Amino acid sequence: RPEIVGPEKVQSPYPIRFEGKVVHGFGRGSKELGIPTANISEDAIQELLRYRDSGVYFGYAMVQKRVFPMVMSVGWNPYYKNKLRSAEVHLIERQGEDFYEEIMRVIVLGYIRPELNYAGLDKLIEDIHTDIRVALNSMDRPSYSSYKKDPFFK
Ligand SMILES: Nc1ncnc2c1ncn2[C@@H]1O[C@H](COP(=O)(O)OP(=O)(O)O)[C@@H](O)[C@H]1O
Repeated sequence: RPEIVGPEKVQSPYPIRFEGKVVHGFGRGSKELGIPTANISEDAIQELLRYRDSGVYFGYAMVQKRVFPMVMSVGWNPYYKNKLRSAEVHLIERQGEDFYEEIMRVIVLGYIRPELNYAGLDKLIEDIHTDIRVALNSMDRPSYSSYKKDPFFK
């Protein structure tokens, strides 16, 4: 796996901008597993991500008026046969209280990788850490970092 992904400059279809409310998941205490992920309300991503690749994306996101680099996993709801998109976001290097029922604004800037067949907790944790390291490296580039001041965040 490379330590950086995507073109030097943001390229279509990015940036993809959207907002959704942070709601609970199913019970996977990610927060305690040291890798807290915020589930986005399903109503906000159904049509928008329906034809986008499942996997891990990166970009910026804002909640409680603060902006953070982030990674986002996009998959399908396993509880229903009717294809239902799901998206969960992890704000990178954030310190603060929880933000359930809060509106998060997201700006997707690039794709990291497709979803891997679940191979256990340890592996999942490793992949997330690598994803974070790659996200930060990828947004170190000017064309990307400038979106941290995008009007959508104003
Ligand atoms: N950096 C962060 N990124 C994403 N969510 C965070 C972050 N820090 C705190 N949280 C909180 O962690 C929650 C998810 O963890 P958790 O409370 O254990 O619920 P779950 O069991 O569904 O994972 C989010 O809904 C959010 O309010």
